Amino acid sequence: GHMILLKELKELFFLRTTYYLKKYNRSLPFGDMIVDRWDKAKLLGFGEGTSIYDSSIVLGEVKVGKDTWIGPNTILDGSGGGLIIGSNCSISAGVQIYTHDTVRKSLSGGKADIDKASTRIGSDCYLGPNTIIVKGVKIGDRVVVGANSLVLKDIPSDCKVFGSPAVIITDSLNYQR
Amino acid sequence: GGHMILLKELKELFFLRTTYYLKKYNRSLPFGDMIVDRWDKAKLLGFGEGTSIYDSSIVLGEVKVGKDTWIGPNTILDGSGGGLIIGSNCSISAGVQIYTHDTVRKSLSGGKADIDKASTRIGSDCYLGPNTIIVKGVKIGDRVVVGANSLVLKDIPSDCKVFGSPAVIITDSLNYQRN
Amino acid sequence: GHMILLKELKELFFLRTTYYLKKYNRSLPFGDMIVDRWDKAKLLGFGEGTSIYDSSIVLGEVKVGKDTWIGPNTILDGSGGGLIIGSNCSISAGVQIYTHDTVRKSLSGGKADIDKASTRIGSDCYLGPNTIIVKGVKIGDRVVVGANSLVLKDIPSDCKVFGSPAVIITDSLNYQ
Ligand SMILES: CC(=O)SCCNC(=O)CCNC(=O)[C@H](O)C(C)(C)COP(=O)(O)OP(=O)(O)OC[C@H]1O[C@@H](n2cnc3c(N)ncnc32)[C@H](O)[C@@H]1OP(=O)(O)O
Ligand SMILES: CC(=O)SCCNC(=O)CCNC(=O)[C@H](O)C(C)(C)COP(=O)(O)OP(=O)(O)OC[C@H]1O[C@@H](n2cnc3c(N)ncnc32)[C@H](O)[C@@H]1OP(=O)(O)O
Ligand SMILES: CC(C)(COP(=O)(O)OP(=O)(O)OC[C@H]1O[C@@H](n2cnc3c(N)ncnc32)[C@H](O)[C@@H]1OP(=O)(O)O)[C@@H](O)C(=O)NCCC(=O)NCCS
Ligand SMILES: O=S(=O)(O)CCCN1CCN(CCO)CC1
Repeated sequence: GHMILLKELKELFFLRTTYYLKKYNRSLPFGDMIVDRWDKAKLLGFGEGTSIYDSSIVLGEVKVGKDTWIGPNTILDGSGGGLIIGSNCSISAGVQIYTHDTVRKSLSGGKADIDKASTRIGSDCYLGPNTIIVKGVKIGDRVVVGANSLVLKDIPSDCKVFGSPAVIITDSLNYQR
Repeated sequence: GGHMILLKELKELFFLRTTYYLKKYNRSLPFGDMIVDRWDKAKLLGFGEGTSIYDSSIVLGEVKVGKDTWIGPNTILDGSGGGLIIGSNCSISAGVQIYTHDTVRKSLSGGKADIDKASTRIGSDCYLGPNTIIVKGVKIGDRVVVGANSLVLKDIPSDCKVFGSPAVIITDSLNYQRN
Repeated sequence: GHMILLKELKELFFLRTTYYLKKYNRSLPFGDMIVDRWDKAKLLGFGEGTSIYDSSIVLGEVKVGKDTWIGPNTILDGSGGGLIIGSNCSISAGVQIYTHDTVRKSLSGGKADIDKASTRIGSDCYLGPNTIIVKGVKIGDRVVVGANSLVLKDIPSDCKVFGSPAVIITDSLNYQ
C-alpha cells in the first residue's frame, strides 16, 4: 500500500538517475528530477531562458529578467518590498537574497516587528557561491560578488566586491573582455 | 509503464501545488516543502508551539526546540553527539548548521579514529544569521546575535553580539532588544 | 487523482519519519527518506562504503574513492574536465567543489565561454561546512580545510588551511 508507493518512488529514482546520467551527465536530487528548471521559471513569471532549481525558495514579489541562472539551495526573498533581478545573471548555489530581517523580533522576545526593505540587482551580474545579500541593497549592472560575501550596502555598476562585509576591491572591466 | 505514469502524476501534483501556493501564500517552494508542512513537521518532532521547520532541514539525534522558533531551509540540527537544545523565539536562518559531533580525526587518520562528540545548546531570543556554523560543545546564552557567515567555536554569554570566522564578541546586544 | 496522491505522499512521509526516528534517531527531508545514501553512491560509480545524500548535485565526471561521506546540500562539479576525490574523505554539508565558472559569461552579457579546469582532492581529507573549492585546485592527502573556507589555490599534503580566502595555518599531523 504505502510500501508499494515507496517501492515505486524508489524505482522512479533509480530510473530518473539513469536518465539524467545518460542524457545530461548529472545526478540530481529527487525533487530536481521531477520538476523542470525552465518550466518552474516560466510558471513564476521570470524572463525566457531563466532557469531555477527545485531546491530554490522564492517568496513574495520577485522579478527576474531573461537568461538568468538561479542555482540550487538559493533564497530569493521579495517578501519585504519586492526583489528585482536583471538579465544574464549567475545566481550561484547557496546564494541568499533578502528583503526582510527578524533580528529585533527575536532579540525582543517576539515583540518588535519584522524589518523590511526592497532589494534590486542589475543585469550581467555574477553572485558567487554562498553570497548573502541583505535587505535594502541596490546592486548595479555588471557587478561581480565573490563567493562567501555578505553584502550590506549598495554596489555601483562595473565593480568587483567580496568579503564579510563585502568591500569594493576594484572594477569588473576585465571580466567583460 | 507505471514508472512514467507516476512521473506524470508527480509533475501534475507539482504544477497544482505550485499554482496553489502562489495564489494563497504568495511563494514557490521545493517539491518536498509542498508535501511536508513546516508546522506539522515541528509538531511531530516534539517542538514548542508556533515553531516551524522546513522539509529541507535535517534533524539528527536528540534535538529539542522551544516555542515560536523559526528553523529555516537547508539547515542542519545535529544532536547526535549528546543532545542539541534551542530555545524560544529564535531565528535559525537558512543554511545554519549546528553540530554536536565531527569527523576530522576519523578522516585524517584514514578511518581509524572515533567520531568526536559534545552536546550543544542555544538559549531563547537568539538570532543566527544565514550560513552560521555552530560546532560541538558550544553553549550560547539568551538574547545573542550571531551575524551571517559566522563560525562559532566557543560559548557565547547572554546579551552579546558576535560575528566573524571565528566569531568574536563585538559588543552587547541590548540595543536590539528594545521596544 | 491529485488530492489522493498528495494524501498518500503525506501518509508515507509520516510513516517514514516515524520509522527513521525509531530506527536511526533522525528526521530527514522527504527526498532523503526515498533515496538510500549508499545505493545512490553505488549507482554513481563511487567506491565501496561511500555515501551521498539526495540533496547533493553531481555534474560531469566525478570519481570518489572508498569510505567517503558526501553530505547534504553539496555540489560536486566535475563538468569542466573532471573532479577526483580520494578515500575516507569528509565532505561536510554545504561544501561546493567546482571545475567551471561563469563570471566572464555573465559579465559579458552571455557572450563569453564558460571557463574550465579540473580539480583534485586526495584521500584522508576533511572539508568543513560550507567550504568552497574552485576550479583548477589540487588538494593533497591528509588535508584539513576548516569551515567557511574558500580554496583558491593548491594545498599540499598534511596541511591545515582555513579562511576566505584559505591560507595555510599549520600541518595536519595532530589529527592523524
Ligand atoms: C530569520 C530570517 O531568515 S531573517 C533574514 C536573513 N537575514 C539577513 O538578511 C540579515 C543578515 N545580516 C546579519 O546577519 C547581520 O550580521 C546582523 C543584522 C545580524 C547584524 O548587523 P548589524 O551589525 O546590525 O548591521 P550594521 O550594518 O549596522 O553593521 C555594523 C558593523 O558590523 C559589521 N557587521 C555586521 N554584521 C557582520 C557580519 N555578519 N560579519 C562581519 N561584519 C559584520 C558591519 O560591516 C559594520 O562594520 P563597521 O562597524 O566597520 O561599520
Ligand atoms: C562528517 C562531517 O561533516 S563533521 C560535522 C561538521 N563539522 C564541524 O562541525 C566542525 C567544524 N570545524 C571546523 O571546520 C574547524 O575549522 C576544524 C575542526 C577543522 C579545525 O579546528 P581546529 O583548528 O582543530 O580548532 P581550534 O579551536 O583548536 O582552532 C585553532 C585556532 O584556529 C582558529 N580556527 C579553527 N578553525 C577555523 C576556521 N574554520 N576558520 C577560522 N579560524 C579557525 C581558531 O579560532 C583558533 O584560533 P586561536 O588560536 O586564535 O584561538
Ligand atoms: C569572483 C571570483 C572569481 C574572484 O576571484 P579572482 O579575483 O578572479 O581570483 P584572484 O585570486 O585573482 O582574486 C584576487 C584577490 O582577491 C582575493 N579573493 C578573490 N575572491 C575572494 C573572495 N570571494 N573572498 C575573499 N577574497 C577573495 C584573492 O585571495 C586575492 O587576494 P590577494 O590580493 O591577497 O592575492 C571569486 O571570488 C569566486 O567567487 N570564485 C568562485 C567561483 C565558482 O566556483 N563559481 C561556481 C560556478 S558558476
Ligand atoms: O545550462 S546548464 O549548464 O544547466 C545545462 C547545459 C546545457 N543545457 C542547455 C539548455 N538546455 C535546455 C534549455 O531550455 C538543456 C541543456
